[PDB]
Amino acid sequence: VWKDADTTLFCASDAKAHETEVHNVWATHACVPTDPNPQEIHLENVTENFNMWKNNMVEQMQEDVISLWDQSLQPCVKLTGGSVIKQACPKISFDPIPIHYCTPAGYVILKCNDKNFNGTGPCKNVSSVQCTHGIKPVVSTQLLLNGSLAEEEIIIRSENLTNNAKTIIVHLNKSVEINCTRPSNGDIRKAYCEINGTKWNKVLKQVTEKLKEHFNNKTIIFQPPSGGDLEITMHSFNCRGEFFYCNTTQLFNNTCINGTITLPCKIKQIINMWQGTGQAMYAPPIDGKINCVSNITGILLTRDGGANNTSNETFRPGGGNIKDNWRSELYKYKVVQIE
Ligand SMILES: Cc1nc([C@@H](NC(=O)C(=O)Nc2ccc(Cl)cc2)[C@@H]2CCCCN2)sc1CO
Ligand SMILES: *[C@@H]1O[C@H](CO)[C@@H](O)[C@H](O)[C@H]1NC(C)=O
Ligand SMILES: *[C@@H]1O[C@H](CO)[C@@H](O)[C@H](O)[C@H]1NC(C)=O
Ligand SMILES: *[C@@H]1O[C@H](CO)[C@@H](O)[C@H](O)[C@H]1NC(C)=O
Ligand SMILES: *[C@@H]1O[C@H](CO)[C@@H](O)[C@H](O)[C@H]1NC(C)=O
Ligand SMILES: *[C@@H]1O[C@H](CO)[C@@H](O)[C@H](O)[C@H]1NC(C)=O
Ligand SMILES: *[C@@H]1O[C@H](CO)[C@@H](O)[C@H](O)[C@H]1NC(C)=O
Ligand SMILES: *[C@@H]1O[C@H](CO)[C@@H](O)[C@H](O)[C@H]1NC(C)=O
Ligand SMILES: *[C@@H]1O[C@H](CO)[C@@H](O)[C@H](O)[C@H]1NC(C)=O
Ligand SMILES: *[C@@H]1O[C@H](CO)[C@@H](O)[C@H](O)[C@H]1NC(C)=O
Ligand SMILES: *[C@@H]1O[C@H](CO)[C@@H](O)[C@H](O)[C@H]1NC(C)=O
Repeated sequence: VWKDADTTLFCASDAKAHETEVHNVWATHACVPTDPNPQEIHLENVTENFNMWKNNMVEQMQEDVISLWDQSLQPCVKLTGGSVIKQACPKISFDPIPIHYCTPAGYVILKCNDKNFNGTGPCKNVSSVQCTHGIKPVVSTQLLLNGSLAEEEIIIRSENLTNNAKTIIVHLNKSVEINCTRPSNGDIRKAYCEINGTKWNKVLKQVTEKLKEHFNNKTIIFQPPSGGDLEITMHSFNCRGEFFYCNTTQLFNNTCINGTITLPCKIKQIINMWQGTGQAMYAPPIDGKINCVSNITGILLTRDGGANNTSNETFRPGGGNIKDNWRSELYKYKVVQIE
């Protein structure tokens, strides 16, 4: 017999003790080795209610990635709350590794295995595990990168779709590669992302069809963000330690619903921190071909309000709350206490 509970979790990873890469270093000192033969009990005839939007596992992972970044990614200048902090800002090795989240004795993680589970409500196919699947702490906006893919069909997630101030998490069932490079050899910050056109448009079209199911068959319209900070208006992400801000106008513009889509990007040194502290300045880009190929496995959308009297619903790429990134991977899990 069990009950929903919150407890302090621990982590497991396959980090290398000899890696200088910051994720390996953190996990080496903060996590344990993974279980090579994980046990999983499938619970017959059990219905459990889940709520991805109010899950303490999310808060706890956020606390980790903040801790990791504080120890690993110190900027030259911190601009937090009036005070200014000047530190050394050496170039580090950066590549996220899978992190597992686990329950101590007396507790178990319940895992929803329903095919098209949207993250909230009753789950019919529930199993018990000690650890989650390995989750990379990939920080980004607009597009979710290198995440897990939806099993059956594309899934739309929201705490309350009727509320437009609530972020929408689109979960893809097929990866679309995004090829981002800062070439080696006029502008050392100029960079670009390359996406297969037909692949992306086909997927976006599938996303639109899925959105119609949730919005009474109204016509779905994509638009670029209207305002806000660059971290929101642009697909921001970190590649090899470098902060990339990419223009995604070509992605979200219902013209093609063929060829390679080349998004203009720039590596920024001065960043509004996702931690919510303030602003931070980092060192200029390293030399050489800075390249990161990632799977787009999800989209963060924000819906335009004031459309109730029209047939259109307008969706713009969003983000900013990195907890949403962890929700997209932690939705099928909740912690219960065993009695
Ligand atoms: C204080 C605070 N500010 C936050 C802001 N979010 C960010 O600054 C942010 O994500 N920055 C960011 C920085 C680097 C990368 Cl690679 C990706 C994102 C929000 C986003 C949404 C609208 C307003 N700006 S998140 C947050 C947490 O409390
Ligand atoms: C998910 O399914 C639940 C019922 O299981 C339903 O109440 C809720 O509206 C759905 N959420 C979304 C975003 O489709
Ligand atoms: C639970 O998932 C299994 C495997 O996909 C499926 O066979 C079964 O029908 C699901 N249970 C129900 C009744 O939704
Ligand atoms: C990228 O996507 C492909 C195709 O789905 C997948 O096989 C591969 O594991 C993904 N790589 C990741 C998750 O980094
Ligand atoms: C992805 O999901 C969509 C519906 O959202 C479905 O039509 C399509 O078959 C899925 N793609 C694959 C290849 O599973
Ligand atoms: C969803 O949001 C709408 C619009 O803000 C609101 O009227 C409604 O109460 C919300 N639903 C729930 C379950 O709170
Ligand atoms: C990424 O794009 C560059 C050209 O801009 C190319 O040299 C490289 O091969 C690409 N990577 C892949 C795997 O397509
Ligand atoms: C349009 O969407 C509704 C649900 O909103 C669906 O029931 C209906 O079948 C769709 N229109 C078609 C395919 O005739
Ligand atoms: C993105 O590029 C387009 C031109 O392709 C430009 O009109 C738009 O202002 C850019 N967006 C941002 C946020 O700079
Ligand atoms: C994208 O992938 C398709 C196959 O799905 C291929 O035919 C096409 O050449 C690719 N397009 C680009 C931009 O390379
Ligand atoms: C996504 O996964 C690939 C494959 O490991 C990796 O090379 C790349 O750095 C990842 N992208 C991001 C944003 O970290």
